[PDB]
Order: sequence, then C-alpha cells, then structure tokens
Amino acid sequence: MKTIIINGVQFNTDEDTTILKFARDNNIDISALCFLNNCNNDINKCEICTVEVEGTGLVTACDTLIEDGMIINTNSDAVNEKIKSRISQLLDIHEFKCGPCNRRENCEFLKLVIKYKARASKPFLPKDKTEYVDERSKSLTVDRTKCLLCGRCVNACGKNTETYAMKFLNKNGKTIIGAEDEKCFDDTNCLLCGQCIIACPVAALSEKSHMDRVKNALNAPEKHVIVAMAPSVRASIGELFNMGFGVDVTGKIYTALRQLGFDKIFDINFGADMTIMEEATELVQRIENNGPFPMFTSCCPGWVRQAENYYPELLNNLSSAKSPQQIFGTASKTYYPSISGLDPKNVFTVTVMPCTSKKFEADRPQMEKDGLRDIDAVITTRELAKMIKDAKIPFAKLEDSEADPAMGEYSGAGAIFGATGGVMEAALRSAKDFAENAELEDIEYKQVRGLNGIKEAEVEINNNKYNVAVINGASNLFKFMKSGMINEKQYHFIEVMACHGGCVNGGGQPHVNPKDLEKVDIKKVRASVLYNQDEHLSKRKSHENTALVKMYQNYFGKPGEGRAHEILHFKYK
Ligand code: 402
Ligand code: SF4
Ligand code: SF4
Ligand code: SF4
Ligand code: SF4
Ligand code: FES
Repeated sequence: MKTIIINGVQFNTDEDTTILKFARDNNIDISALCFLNNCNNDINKCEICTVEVEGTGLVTACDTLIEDGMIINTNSDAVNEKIKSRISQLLDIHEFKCGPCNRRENCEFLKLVIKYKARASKPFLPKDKTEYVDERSKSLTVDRTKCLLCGRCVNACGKNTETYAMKFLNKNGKTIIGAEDEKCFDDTNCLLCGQCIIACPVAALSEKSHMDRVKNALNAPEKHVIVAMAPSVRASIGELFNMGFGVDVTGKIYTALRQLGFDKIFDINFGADMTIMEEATELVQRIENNGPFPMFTSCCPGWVRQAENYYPELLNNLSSAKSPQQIFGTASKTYYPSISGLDPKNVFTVTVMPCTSKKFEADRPQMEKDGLRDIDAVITTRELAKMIKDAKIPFAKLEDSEADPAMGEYSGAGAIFGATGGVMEAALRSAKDFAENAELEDIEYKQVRGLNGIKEAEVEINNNKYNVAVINGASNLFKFMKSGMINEKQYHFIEVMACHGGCVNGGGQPHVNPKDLEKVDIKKVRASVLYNQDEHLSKRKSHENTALVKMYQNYFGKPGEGRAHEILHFKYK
C-alpha cells in the first residue's frame, strides 16, 4: 500500500493508476483537454493537466502513474501559470467569438478559459474564414478557426473505425487536421459516421447543416412539411435541455415539433417496422432458398460506405430493404398522398437523426422516384435542439402529445432499432413468426443485446439452427473479417452498426462532457429508454403495427413482392 499526499491530504491506496484518474476517483480537481478515449495527444501534448510532484517538477497528470512517497500539488502558482500559458497560446490560434458559435452552451475550451482567466497574447481575428472552412461534404464540415489541434478526432477515428480517415496534414508548412490529401471527406474511405465530431471539445467539426432546407420548406405556403424522428432522438435530446441522462422525452418532442410549424408529426420507428416487414421476409426467402448467406443489414449508411470502400464483394449480400429513413420517405411520397389528397410534389419530408451519415444517404442521387426525393432534409439531434431553442420553446415543461398515427404508430421491435442488436432482435421476432406460420410469445433475444464488440447467437427457426452475429462498431467489422471470425461457422444474418453502442451513440448526438462520460455509461443509459419503451408497448412485433398493416393491405400489398418490391428496396452496385 503506497502512501501519497495530494494538496496536503494523505491517501493510502493499492491502485496502479494515473494522477488524473486517482484525483477524479477522490474528487480532486485536475483539468484536462487532449486526453480522451484513454489516450492523450502523444505529439503536442496540451499540458493542461499539469500538476507538480515534489522532487520531480511539473508533470502531465493524465499519463503519470502514482508512486509511493509521491507528494502532489495540483493548484500551486507555478502549476496554474503554466496551464494559463498553454490556454493563452491556444487563444492565439482561436477565433474567440462565442455569441454565434454552435458550441456556445457546452464548450470545453470556454470552460477552461474562464476557469484560468486566460487571455490571448494577440486575439485571433481572421478576416475571411473561407480559407479555414471546409463545407464540401454532405455530412461533415470543418471550421479550423476553432481547431485546438488536440488530436482527439484523429484518435477517435482510429479507435472507433480503424480507417484513420481523419489525419494530421502538412498544409503550407503548418499542421491541420482533415481527410486524406485534404480532399472532401466524401471522396475518401471515410464513413461519414461523425465520431470525430463527438470527440471534439469545440466547434471545429460540425454536421453539414440542413436547417436552410427545413426553414425554406416551412416558409413555402404550398409545401406540406412532414417531420419524423429516429429512435434515438427521444432518448437523448433532453440532455441539451438540462434534463439529465436517460430521460424519455418522446411526448415533449411531438409537442415541440407542432409548435415549430410542421404539418404532420410522424415517426421513423414506423419506417423501422417497414424495414423489418421487408427484411424479415427476405431472410425467410433466403432460408427457403438455402442462401445466399450471410445476409447483412443495410440500414446503417456508415456500414454501407464501409462495405463500398473496403468489402465491395459483400454488397450483393446486403438486404435489399431500404433503411427506415429511406423506406419511410418512399412511402411519404406515394402512400401518404393516397390517404390525404396531397400532391406528391408538395410533400416535403424531414427526418431528425442521431447521425451525420444519414445526410449522405438522403442525398444519394438514386434515392428518389418520379423526380421526388425519398427524403428532402435530414437534421441532427443537435440541429433540432437549436431549432427549439431559437423558437424560445420551453422544452423541459411541454405537455405530452402524440404522433399522427397514419405513419407514426410503432411496435416495440421498431423502438429498439437505436441500440446495437436492436435490428437483429426486431427482425428475428417477425422472421420466426413468418417462417413457422405461428404467433410466438417468446420474443426477447437478450443474447444479441449489450455493448460487446461482437455478439453471436444460435437461433432455432422452423426446426433448423441458424447463426446470427451482431457487429457493434466499424472497428469491430474489421476485426470480424480480418480475424477469420466470419469463417468459424456459416453465418446467415448479420447486423452491422458503424457506431459503438448503435445509433444512440451516433455522430449527430449531443456532446457529453468527458467528466460525465467517466461517470455515466451513455451508450447503456440512452439505450435503456428504447428497451423500456419496448417493454411497455402494446405491440412488440413489427408486423403487428396496426397502421402499418393498414398501409400494406390498402396500398403496398404483401412484403417483398410487387409494389413493395418495386419501390421499397435498394441495391448497391
Ligand atoms: N434509418 C434508420 Fe435507423 C431506424 O429507425 C435510425 O434512424 Fe438509426 C437510429 N436511431 C439512425 O441514424 S439507422 C441504423 N439501424 C438502427 S436505427
Ligand atoms: S469553440 Fe468554444 S471558445 Fe471557441 S468560439 Fe466556440 S464556444 Fe467560444
Ligand atoms: S477538430 Fe476538434 S478534436 Fe480535432 S484536433 Fe481540432 S479541436 Fe481537436
Ligand atoms: S466521419 Fe467517421 S470515418 Fe470519417 S473521419 Fe470522422 S470518425 Fe473517421
Ligand atoms: S450506427 Fe446509426 S448513427 Fe452510427 S453511422 Fe450507423 S446509422 Fe448512423
Ligand atoms: S490532458 Fe494531459 S497532456 Fe493533454
């Protein structure tokens, strides 16, 4: 048992950890910036975590182990002068104009400037940001006037995806971050998954705005503007309204969307029940067809890009069912006019997504029919929050309202889509019923839930055993393939999400303070809202969705055939 003194207080512990981790395990205030995902900016360490060790001098707390006899001072003048200097030198390369900034309310660097009363040696007042801004992508943007060069996005890309699509670059003898060869991210192997945004402590990385599309549509008197939110939005957007973590705010969202002027309040969970209808039907067809196996899910656009960029040989094995977003959009321009009288050309369909990659998917040229886009605009969870705040809507106290049912009702199978393994579980609930011509009461598939990187299970379907796998994160897709794990057995159905934890941890989600991430399992607590909804919903199978059944009976017919096969499917070449 080593004995250490921090700020004159004695500690006796048996732990082998850093000074930073021990301090925040014992409520001792140590600042940090570049340390995230268990790694600091190995090159160009920010040194904001500086503490003093007697007999040693100034050290970085985030990567220095505690030792016996250590005497630490976290708040001496020499320490605070050094930290203040590092922040001051960051201010020298930082456009400190918080008023119109999209991180004004939850910025890690503003918090540090205030804490240490840091002050630039010369204010950075760039006069034309076009040199600093890259908005070429359909999903991501870069504003380098805010970039601290802390490396958190580069480390997060490598850790979360193993593509290293975010790189340090040498541009005119100066270090920047960007895509390979400073190209548009879309034109590289980048998945557009936005995990680099999530890792960013400032507004140097953002989603590509679709707020112009939405604003103009709401202002056009002939446009009838539909809005529909992803599963995960209702389990996360309250974090940006001081409501805490894990709060179900579904009903408040419906009310806020009406107060914003949208003409119909639907739900992408209805599209999730559609995807299950088509995809579970396809799985049964492949089973009766003895292949081809495996079938991969096709609903994650980051996974689709990963397949396109790294495993093109797998593209024909992707399910032909459109993603819940695109399958909903297709039906919004065809079935919805048939029950409303709207001119299809005047319908404007907006989705709210926890995801930046969904903007690329919606803008794919072939994602349209008769000149009408499936989906006209995609705003992130963060974008909707700003929308509500700009309209001065008191979100935290809104009364609950319901969705418009026609394309708004959803089963519990659709509700869990946002968590890793949720698509797999939802698909199995319908597929087993379909294949066995039965109504089975045992529907919970806990074996595919959870935060394990690769999850596998053996399922019995119509007196035969099948192998399924759930791949939780793009880096785990690489591991699954490169290790030969896809060859330990014959796999028949495989779910892939590019974001660890599923869509609840998507690239369009609210940022979380690094000190909140050490105390809150954000993947688990956001997902728990969705699993709770499934528990309490009166329908827990996608093919039991009353409004969906009515849509197929009156308009699309039976899944996988005819009209459904005609327009609700999409294949990648
Ligand atoms: N389309 C679609 Fe999906 C559905 O429903 C979302 O909206 Fe997802 C979420 N939340 C996102 O982004 S995509 C991948 N499959 C799981 S969930
Ligand atoms: S990134 Fe932060 S410190 Fe910089 S202008 Fe925006 S809110 Fe202010
Ligand atoms: S873009 Fe953000 S995460 Fe990346 S180096 Fe700049 S400040 Fe750090
Ligand atoms: S969007 Fe995803 S794949 Fe692309 S650079 Fe960012 S983290 Fe990497
Ligand atoms: S897991 Fe979800 S949030 Fe992440 S890239 Fe895929 S669809 Fe988007
Ligand atoms: S947080 Fe320790 S060197 Fe950056």
